[PDB]
Amino acid sequence: APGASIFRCRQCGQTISRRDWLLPMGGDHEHVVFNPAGMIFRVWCFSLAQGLRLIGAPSGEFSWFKGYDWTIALCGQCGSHLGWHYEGGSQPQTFFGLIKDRLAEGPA
Ligand SMILES: O=C1CC[C@]2(CC(c3ccccc3[N+](=O)[O-])=NO2)C(=O)N1
Ligand SMILES: [Zn+2]
Repeated sequence: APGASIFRCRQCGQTISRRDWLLPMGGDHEHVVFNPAGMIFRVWCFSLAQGLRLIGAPSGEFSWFKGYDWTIALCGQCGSHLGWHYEGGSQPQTFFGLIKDRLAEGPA
């Protein structure tokens, strides 16, 4: 009866990811970054996610991860901005960077 195994959208409950899918990119699953507007994000990297809607085509502009292009990842249910999908890189080619405090963790 694990209580901390699934991540859901904090706004609506959409199933998004799993603790088992956390990915230590450069040795840590947690990365703290700012966008050009100075907004701080505490980002968890996941090998896999579901329930998102990836918006538009990838961009390398101001990418926080060397060699990856990003696409905005909304909650596919409620449209909450949950993070980014990264692609175009190497080992791995793709991953998800999700904003920790926009998810809720709970039982399967
Ligand atoms: O890895 C990333 C993804 C999020 C982003 C990219 C970004 C941005 C940069 C240029 C144009 C538009 C956007 N946007 O997210 O809408 N703002 O924050 C950033 O700085 N780095
Ligand atoms: Zn949602």
